[PDB]
Amino acid sequence: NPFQFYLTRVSGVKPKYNSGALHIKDILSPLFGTLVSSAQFNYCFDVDWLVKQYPPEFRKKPILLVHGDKREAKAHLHAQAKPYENISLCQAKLDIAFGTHHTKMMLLLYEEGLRVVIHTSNLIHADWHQKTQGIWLSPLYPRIADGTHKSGESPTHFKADLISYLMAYNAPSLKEWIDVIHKHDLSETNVYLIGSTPGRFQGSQKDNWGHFRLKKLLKDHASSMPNAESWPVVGQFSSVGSLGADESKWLCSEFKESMLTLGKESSSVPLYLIYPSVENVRTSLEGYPAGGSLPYSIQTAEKQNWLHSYFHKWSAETSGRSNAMPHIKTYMRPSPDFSKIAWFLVTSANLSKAAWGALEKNGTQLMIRSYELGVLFLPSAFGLDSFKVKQKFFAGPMATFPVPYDLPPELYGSKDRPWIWNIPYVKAPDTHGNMWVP
Ligand SMILES: O=C(O)c1cnc2c(S(=O)(=O)O)cccc2c1O
Repeated sequence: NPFQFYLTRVSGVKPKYNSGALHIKDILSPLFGTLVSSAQFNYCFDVDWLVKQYPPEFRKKPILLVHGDKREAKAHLHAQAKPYENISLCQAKLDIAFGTHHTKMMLLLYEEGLRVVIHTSNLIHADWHQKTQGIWLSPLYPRIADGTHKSGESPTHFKADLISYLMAYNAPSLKEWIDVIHKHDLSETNVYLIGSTPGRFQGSQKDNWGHFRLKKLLKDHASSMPNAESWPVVGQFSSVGSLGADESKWLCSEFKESMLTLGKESSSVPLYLIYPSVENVRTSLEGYPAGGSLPYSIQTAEKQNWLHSYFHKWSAETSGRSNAMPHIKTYMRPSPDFSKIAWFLVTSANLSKAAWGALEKNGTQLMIRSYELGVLFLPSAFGLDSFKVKQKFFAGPMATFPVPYDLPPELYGSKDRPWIWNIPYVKAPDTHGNMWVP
């Protein structure tokens, strides 16, 4: 494979379904590089657990934790990290209300070079235990020789785009990492960076972030095909924000319109949304506690029942993960028979205006509340017109993309309901014999 897209290891599936998978100990292993220093961007941290995932010989190397916690949450994180003298913290500024820092990324500085990891898991045991999570592993980026003047840029502009993403924090600890990235050659990168940073973007900055960034990339670097209107859009996520009183308010107006974009020319395109049903959660490896990480509240859900008619069950026979609840988020553009895809995105961004941006000020301003990060796989970046969909995720031309769940997605049945995490489920017990009583 040239794609370097991986799933996390799942405890309890047969070895065939973990052979190509990565645990965090694998990512941090000396086999990937001799660690000098690392930055861990995330949302939730268990610092004691996290340090144990580094190899013992690397556990005292400097670690920067990049988080968005404030007030007592911030105090708790500092208290977690105080026992470890090698850990520094960077509080990402969140100057827009209800914003959060969801970006999940490792910067791994080695003796031998630099690696970037963009993924979907929190740095806590349960996010790596029995969930479906996604990982993109960059190549080993070599250092540019001192005195040599080259860009180290890729055809996808990844180096400049990653620096741009880090510059938005205005953070001194991240300027140090910007200087590290400047000194490395990222030219082999074949993915496009799609980030969200908090702010209100107009004019020349509108296209930098969120769903407008996606739109711009798809306009510039994808081709429209005949009967493009028949190629569905698939969104797959683990949380849902408040999208409005009907589909025209945001989902099908600006969000779907960005995702439909192909090529530079000026809708009945089917939209499949994949989100675990109650039954998916009940019968999962974790049982009802998997719903602890699917934080769709009844208060939000009751305001937008129109949305649930778009919902499809989680199903992942292709990767043996139908019972490993998703915390990965993915978006893609399959062909009408789901045999090909025009692009694939793995990201931290859930289906929310906070994550993707919402137009304001008469359509002239894109307001984003949160930090998010993902990578976009475009066929043009691999010298292809489309990706073939890999039939078995862990099977054996290497130019077929490993989609981690089943296509076509399966609509909710009439008795199915979306997992809603703050109501009780006491009709049927889960795989551990328990009910769900919040
Ligand atoms: O991956 C993330 O960044 C993320 C963020 N938030 C979560 C919440 S909640 O803080 O929104 O209540 C509840 C359960 C899981 C969450 C999660 O996985």
